[PDB]
Amino acid sequence: MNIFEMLRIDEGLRLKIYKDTEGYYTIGIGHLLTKSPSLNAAKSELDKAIGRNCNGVITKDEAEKLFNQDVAAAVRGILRNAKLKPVYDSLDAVRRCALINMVFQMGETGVAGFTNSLRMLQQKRWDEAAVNLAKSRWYNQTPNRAKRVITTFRTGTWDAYK
Ligand SMILES: [Cl-]
Ligand SMILES: [Cl-]
Ligand SMILES: [K+]
Ligand code: NA
Repeated sequence: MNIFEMLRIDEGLRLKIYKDTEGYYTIGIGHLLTKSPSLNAAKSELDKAIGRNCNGVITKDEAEKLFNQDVAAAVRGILRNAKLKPVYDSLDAVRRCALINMVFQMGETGVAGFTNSLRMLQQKRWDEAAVNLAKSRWYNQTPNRAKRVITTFRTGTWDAYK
């Protein structure tokens, strides 16, 4: 298991524009297009992202390309963030994937606001961190996914994805 396989499980793969769990137009493997309620705006974002007139439809290779870019952007985001980078650097390879997963889903700024959870993770207080992480809108809105990510943080294993 690796970050690509992990996020592929959590995000799915859909080749037509669809609405994510927040009601936002998305495509591929969790590629957020826009928060605009306009499908035309989402179609314009898609064509810009792919570099052709897609009419709301892409290929798997195109989906995978956006996914590679988006995973990299999540990791870049962490490394450039003053609150996330020290936690990331303190973690093992498996728990780093849990943090990347959270940033992929909710963005750099949003995960950086989990100040108390991040401190617990830095302190390697894994059970305490797991408890704190669940006291969140994130957990309540996407509980099965949050439970998987939280188990990854608690254990440093892939048991929730195996
Ligand atoms: Cl709560
Ligand atoms: Cl869920
Ligand atoms: K297609
Ligand atoms: Na999704």
